[PDB]
Amino acid sequence: IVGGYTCGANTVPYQVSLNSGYHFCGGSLINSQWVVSAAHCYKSGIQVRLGEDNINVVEGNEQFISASKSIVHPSYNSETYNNDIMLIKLKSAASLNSRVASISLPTSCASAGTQCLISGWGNTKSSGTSYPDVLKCLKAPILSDSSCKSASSFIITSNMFCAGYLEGGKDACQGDSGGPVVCSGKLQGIVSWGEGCAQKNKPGIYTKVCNYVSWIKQTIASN
Ligand SMILES: N=C(N)NCCC[C@@H](NS(=O)(=O)Cc1ccccc1)C(=O)NCC(=O)NCc1ccc(C(=N)N)cc1
Ligand SMILES: [Ca+2]
Repeated sequence: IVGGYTCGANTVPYQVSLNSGYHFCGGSLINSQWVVSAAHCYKSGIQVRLGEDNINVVEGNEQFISASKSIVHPSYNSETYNNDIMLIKLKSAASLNSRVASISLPTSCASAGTQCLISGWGNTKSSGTSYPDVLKCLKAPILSDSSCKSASSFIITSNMFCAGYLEGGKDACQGDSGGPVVCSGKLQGIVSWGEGCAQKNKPGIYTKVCNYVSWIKQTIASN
């Protein structure tokens, strides 16, 4: 997250860290046994880390649980990032508490202008590199699709939306991948892509979760 702020320990209790020997992606806890992340975060041997603030210190509220199954969206396309969503089932159910909590799926899509919260442990600089140890947060509005589309030479599909700032300075970044965009208590977005970070005319592109609720519910019911 570039241009955000320190969230505060466990103030984003659905935020998870995906770890394969080191943090590599974010994700969102949607019930005690399931996490939503990005398909581009797919990796063999994922451990889900719940209740994290400082990802380099055991602070006392963590649950580490190995994935039993990863399910990348059937139609994920790695060249366009269309359908950039993945479900991860935990080997055992997380113990839900005030610091480890699930976030609701949306029932309707969110409208441009709505305020959302984006969070993660990704790069905090638009140029250069600094990876934070504690969770960072950014309040950011959903943008018009048209402006979203003008901002890129790459395809923006109906499964994507833009959120953030065209004037730069505030954005998600590498390492935030797979993490939540939560708007009015609903998981509306997943950190997907963007050209650099926090650059002028290159806001963030997010997977449009409201399009996937039937898939998420059916998959969870059958697995
Ligand atoms: N097919 C498309 N759409 N290609 C455009 C996006 C590719 C890539 N963008 S990028 O970070 O590497 C920027 C870039 C690098 C070299 C040359 C030009 C631009 C990218 O975003 N790849 C996936 C990735 O890196 N995701 C992590 C991520 C998370 C958040 C942001 C953000 N700014 N909000 C960006 C990237
Ligand atoms: Ca920790």
